[PDB]
Amino acid sequence: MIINHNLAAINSHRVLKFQNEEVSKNMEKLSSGMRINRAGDDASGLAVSEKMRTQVNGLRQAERNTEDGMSLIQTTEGFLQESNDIIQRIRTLAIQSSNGIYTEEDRQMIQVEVSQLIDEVDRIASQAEFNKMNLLQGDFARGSRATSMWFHIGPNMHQRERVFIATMTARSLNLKGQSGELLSLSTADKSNDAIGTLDAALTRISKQRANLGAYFNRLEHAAKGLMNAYENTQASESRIRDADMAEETVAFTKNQILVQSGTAMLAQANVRPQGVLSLL
Repeated sequence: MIINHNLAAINSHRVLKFQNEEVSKNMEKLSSGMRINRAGDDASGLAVSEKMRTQVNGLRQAERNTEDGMSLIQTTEGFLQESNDIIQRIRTLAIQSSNGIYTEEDRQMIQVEVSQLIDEVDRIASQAEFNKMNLLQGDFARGSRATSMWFHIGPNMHQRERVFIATMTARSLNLKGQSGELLSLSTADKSNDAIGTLDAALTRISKQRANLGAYFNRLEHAAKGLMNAYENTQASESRIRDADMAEETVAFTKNQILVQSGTAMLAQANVRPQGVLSLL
């Protein structure tokens, strides 16, 4: 028997060392909870998982963007409500002032209230704000040269939609003249004409409210779609990258038992060449 080199020991040690490496890989997977932990486990799986992680984060942020856009739309519509109420009041005043039982003084007392209400309309237009951005002055109107409003409702580069808000500044509603003169109710003839102007102003306000409602409804549908997409994408990504802990435990137990058996065999092989010493 050759005692200068123990070949059974060499074989047992090689097998044991590579079994220990398999044990280490299993432990890494079980500790992290992820099937792919270093480059080499699954290269394309890792690439697709990182792309899906990008998509998941983007979908979540885009849903948050959609909610913020809905908040802006709701604020704008709420501000338009007061203008509508004021214009309805002014129309009732115009109906009343057209009657012939009033004198010029009574019509001027009506014009006092009309002037105050027109001023309040203008104040709403110049002061309505969302995150320090003016809304009703025409900054985001269709032909506006000032700025544009876009809501980025997707997780990718060009997935955005434009929102238009028209001018509601008591000049677009024809309640103020070119030179700044107010709509007047001081005569019965002028009160009669003011009824049609107020009707037109109400029509414009209603159209603006309809546009903002359409935007809000679209944004609601988009938010639901984004939530569903995020759930499905996360399911796909986890199906790719997450470790099944039960299967991993099965593998880990098998490899540990193999390690123990190999250690016992290496211990047995180390003591084997001692039997030659009986011949000496």
